[PDB]
Amino acid sequence: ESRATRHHLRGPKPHLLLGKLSEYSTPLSFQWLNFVRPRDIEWLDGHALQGQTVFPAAGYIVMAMEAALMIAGTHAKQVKLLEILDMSIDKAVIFDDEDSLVELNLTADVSRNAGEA
Amino acid sequence: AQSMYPNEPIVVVGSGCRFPGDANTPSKLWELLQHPRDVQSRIPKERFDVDTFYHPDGKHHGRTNAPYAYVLQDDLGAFDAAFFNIQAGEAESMDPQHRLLLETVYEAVTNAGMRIQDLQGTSTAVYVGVMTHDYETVSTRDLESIPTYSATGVAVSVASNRISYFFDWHGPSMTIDTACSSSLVAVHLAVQQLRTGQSSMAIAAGANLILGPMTFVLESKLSMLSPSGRSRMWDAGADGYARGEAVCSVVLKTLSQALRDGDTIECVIRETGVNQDGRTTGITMPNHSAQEALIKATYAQAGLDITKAEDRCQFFEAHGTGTPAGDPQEAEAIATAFFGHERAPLFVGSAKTVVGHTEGTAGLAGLMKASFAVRHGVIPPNLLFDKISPRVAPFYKNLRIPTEATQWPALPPGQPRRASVNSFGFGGTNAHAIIEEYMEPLSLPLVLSAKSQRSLKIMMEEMLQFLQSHPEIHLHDLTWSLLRKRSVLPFRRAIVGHSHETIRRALEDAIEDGIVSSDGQPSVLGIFTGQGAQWPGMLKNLIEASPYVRNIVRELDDSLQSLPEKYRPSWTLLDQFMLEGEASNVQYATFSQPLCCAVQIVLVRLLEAARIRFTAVVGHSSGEIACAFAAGLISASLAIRIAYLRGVASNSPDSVTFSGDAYHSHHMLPCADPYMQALEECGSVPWYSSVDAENRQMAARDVTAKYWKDNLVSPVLFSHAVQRAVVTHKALDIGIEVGCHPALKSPCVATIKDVLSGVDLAYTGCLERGKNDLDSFSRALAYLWERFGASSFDADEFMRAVAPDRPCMSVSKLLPAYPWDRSRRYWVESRATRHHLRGPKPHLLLGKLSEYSTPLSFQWLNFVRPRDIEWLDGHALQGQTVFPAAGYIVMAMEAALMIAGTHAKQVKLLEILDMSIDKAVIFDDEDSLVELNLTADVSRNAGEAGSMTISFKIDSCLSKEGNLSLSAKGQLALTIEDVHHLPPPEEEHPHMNRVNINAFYHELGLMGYNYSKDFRRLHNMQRADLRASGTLDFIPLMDEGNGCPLLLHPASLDVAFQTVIGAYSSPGDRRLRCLYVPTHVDRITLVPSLCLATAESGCEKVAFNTINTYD
Amino acid sequence: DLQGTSTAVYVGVMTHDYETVSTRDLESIPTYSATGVAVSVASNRISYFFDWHGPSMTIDTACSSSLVAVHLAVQQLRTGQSSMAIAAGANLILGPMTFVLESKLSMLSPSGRSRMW
Repeated sequence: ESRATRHHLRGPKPHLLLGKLSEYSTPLSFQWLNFVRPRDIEWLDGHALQGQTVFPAAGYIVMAMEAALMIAGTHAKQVKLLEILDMSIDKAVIFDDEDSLVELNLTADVSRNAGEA
Repeated sequence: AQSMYPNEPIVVVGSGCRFPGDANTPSKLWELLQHPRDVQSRIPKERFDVDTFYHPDGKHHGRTNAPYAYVLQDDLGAFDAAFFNIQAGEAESMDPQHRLLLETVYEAVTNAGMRIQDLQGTSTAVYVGVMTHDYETVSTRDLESIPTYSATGVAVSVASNRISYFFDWHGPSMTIDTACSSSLVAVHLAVQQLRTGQSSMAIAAGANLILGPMTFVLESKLSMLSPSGRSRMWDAGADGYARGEAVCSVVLKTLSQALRDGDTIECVIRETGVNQDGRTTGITMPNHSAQEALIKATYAQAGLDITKAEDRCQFFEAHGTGTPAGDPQEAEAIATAFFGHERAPLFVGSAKTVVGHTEGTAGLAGLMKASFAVRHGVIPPNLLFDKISPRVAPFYKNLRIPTEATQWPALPPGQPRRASVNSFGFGGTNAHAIIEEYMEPLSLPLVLSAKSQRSLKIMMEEMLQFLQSHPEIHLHDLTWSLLRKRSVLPFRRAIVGHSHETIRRALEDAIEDGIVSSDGQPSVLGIFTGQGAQWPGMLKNLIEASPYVRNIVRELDDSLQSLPEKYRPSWTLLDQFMLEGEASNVQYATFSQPLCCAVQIVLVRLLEAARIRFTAVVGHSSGEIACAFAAGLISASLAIRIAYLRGVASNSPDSVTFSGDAYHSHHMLPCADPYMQALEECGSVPWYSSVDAENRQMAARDVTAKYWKDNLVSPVLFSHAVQRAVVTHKALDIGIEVGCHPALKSPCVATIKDVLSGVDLAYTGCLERGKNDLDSFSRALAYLWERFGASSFDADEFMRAVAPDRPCMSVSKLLPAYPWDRSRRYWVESRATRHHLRGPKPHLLLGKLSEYSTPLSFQWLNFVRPRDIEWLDGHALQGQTVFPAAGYIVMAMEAALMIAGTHAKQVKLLEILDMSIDKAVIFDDEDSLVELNLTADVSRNAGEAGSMTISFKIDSCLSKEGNLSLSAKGQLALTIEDVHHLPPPEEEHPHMNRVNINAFYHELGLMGYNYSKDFRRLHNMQRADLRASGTLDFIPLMDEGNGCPLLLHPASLDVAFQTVIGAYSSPGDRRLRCLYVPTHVDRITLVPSLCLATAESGCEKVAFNTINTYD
Repeated sequence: DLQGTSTAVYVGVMTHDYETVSTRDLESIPTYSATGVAVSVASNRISYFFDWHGPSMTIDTACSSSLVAVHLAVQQLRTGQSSMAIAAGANLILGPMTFVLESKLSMLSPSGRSRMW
């Protein structure tokens, strides 16, 4: 069992909006891998732009906040507050059809872990 | 005889091959084998970039030392899913092994001369040997993106089952896996399945494909593969086996079963034994004794004495994988089986030298080499054999590896050429097969069919090219093979032509037109043409081109001479008017009536020779007389005789053609009286009269002379007879205007449609107006075939009647293979999987970039062990080998380089800010793997501002038992461009006691810094005033897998760090009372251009200054 | 007694989670992974340990594999070439590969039990 393989067979639940944490993740660096298709996310059909189903920017924000929750849990921390700073939505995810799979990889790297602070 | 062997000799009747070197058919495979070429090539990036996995050391973690393989030159994703009734999603889900197995099995069935309909629903068995199922890993490495039909598409078993699923076979469908022997083992099982009699036919198939690095890495871990990339059988260069992509299918039958079915034979598998290696010196190690016992037992089962040369095999397709440990065992086994029990040698040659070691199908591959050879009497050579291996030399006394296409050794008369095939799978499952040569003790329409009209057009093009290439091939045999020995498919076309030129031009016309027909119906209605429709020179070509028609004409002449002397003979039109070149007009009753009668008699006899089941409706005048014969109650002789004697109508509800000032009128009424008076002394099929409206549609009432008189006297209700025939037999399928088309076409078809409301039953003419007789009849048969497949008529019986001499041969072997659509590439690749198979080189110190990386986020994954990094052994702390902090820094800088390259940026400057080494990577042993994952995320990409900020983290995991931890972290600030940057060094600090480098490193080791080799590269140093300077070797480091230098050899940077300690401590002072390791670097800053320039300059020795700022 | 005899082996294996779990991460793959996880070896190794020389097929006909092996073994026993024949079968749950693949076709029972008929 490569420790990546162990983290693959084992590991956290496939968190919604995030999928499974990458096998090569760390307490300091994480990469949740998912393949979102609208039919697998019942509510995602509601966000349509120009007819096409588009992953909401609020979706990216919720993904980031859930990643923050999972990171804090990894450090056994409870987040009293959760800011998202200088966030930018570069490319809207357009879903061709409700069964189309769009890969979302949320890579979150704790540049500062100052739980002492 | 060859069928008298103890166990019934199975027979290879056909084969389908997808072998490397463009060998997409057995003929091409044989040409390659007897004329080998350097087929092997670098693993195409279309399959997987092996350079992303290549490493000279085979045992290197996650690498393969064999970057070559005998790969197929075809797009394996290009598959005719529509042909096999497989949907796009399922076809993509399918293993390319399964798809190519389907294609090759269909090719083998075609070559054997079998229609899929004939085998459809039979008890045919399938035994597929597959070992290297890269699919079910490539398509499933990322569980996400796995298609719905992945389970069955990639399941190893389905490889066989799906075949039988498509062909509607009910025999056993094993998918065997005995490693390299798998396919051959399958043959054995197939052979057994054929010797039980439960399966009249058995596909023995094999499939090995190169779709992922899994197999390469696994085999190279054991050094099984050949780093040179070629399976040098029994050669001194033996260093493993080169993987090869091959999909083979072989149709096997019992010799008696094949002969009774009239299938052309490729070879005779006399016996196929399977044995296993005992507890050899290792699971992978083959056993010479086991293989010798296998050969001896197989020959004994075949009834062959191994000691006798007559019972011996002159050729031996050896396993011949090029393994230094396995090849000697095989040579010893061969020598001790065929010799060592006491003068041409016993030729030994492995196909894997030419097409590579194709693992699962390897056995079958060898079988093919043994098959074609034994069939062609040529011992194919071995491409890679330059010097006999010293280990194989002792057993090479009685053996000779052919380096040239050698003619078969002389044999005793009556003894078939005999070859042997050996395939040993790692684990030791050895399969041995004994093969032999089979001792072998007017034309039909050229029919083509495909599952798509595009495929049918490509078939027409390929057949035209084949005819141009092979004008020598008999047209009769070609058409008979295309009809009886080739599968019928939804989209159909038929080509009409008497000779090669005619058929080629008709094929050209069909190709230009593009008109084809789409989608047990031999029911035809015989509509018989009458006087007034006869064309000049009818049957002239048929009579002068078909001896069967000539014999029929002789019978007609005999009937003519049987007339009463008053009317004996009505001058023979068969030899006066049915003449080529003359084409004299025939309107005279004395000739026109018997001429049409003979035309229709000959045509109906030909149709019955094709076993066409008839319903009969009479026409007028001759159309009646001939129809009387078609009823199965009146002899043809009587019909033609009555027509000659007579020599001397309501066609449809909308058509009436009563004629006068002539027949059906008083003009011929008087002559009918004496004629009938002569007919009184002169003479099974549903048959309906029309001359007599209703009463004489019965068997017994149609023989009266008054009916033959009414033939010309009474009015003809042809429409009523057609109505009766088509309403009493609503199941009727087609109608044929026997004789002079198109006289009765329009009214007859209109009557059929009217009686059967809206039922536009097919209509066909067989002798057109002024057209070639052979072409006319062949076009009639072509229409019949295009309408009702092979069930329309039987070509075998037709050629049994027509041209009994030279029975048609199943030339399906030489016919072009089916032109698989290949338009759409059905493949599965998660973009992570694509980045895995593909992607950048495995950068040293970094490994492979993570599959889920981005231009903005990257994660290089590696498993560093000191022996795989030769220099890494030099950095030892407290004896343990420890990954240098300089190692982490160089990893970060190389990651910065790769990131800049990803953005097409050249780094003018590369700072590392606030770097921290959190956990030193301790290597327990030089072979211990420590996982290093460098995750670098460009928090700022301001190439517009010329900057790039990248937070980087080298996470480390010492052992797979533990979790992934942080080894180092920091930031990278890259000053970049779309393609003196640092302060000049201080003034070479003036006075510095010359630090004895040997003493310096001795003290460092005393304090736990056991630096060695590359990390003792500090050429000279001198320290004073809390400072040090000197010169350290800027030793270059380059990635052999990439062929380019790195920014820094971590040894040089670690020596630079040691300079800080030197400034802090002199040799022999012991100011370094504890082992300090770099924990937090405030700012490194490297000029990559200058570092690379120094590395490539060759000086590799650079000066340095250093301040021990805090001490 | 069986050591060195012509005993055959016919193993039915369909669900080789190993060769995927142990090879999902090509790094950390052990040296003997090739033969250790190769489907064929499943049979061969048996005969290798017991020093058997009979056929050592590793069959895969999906759920029928092992029974098919029996048939082959039966045939191998009716030829007289093997005084004995192991008919074996092996299905193990070591990775999610098989579960995900089968559930993609809904082959598996969500209730978790094969409710026959």
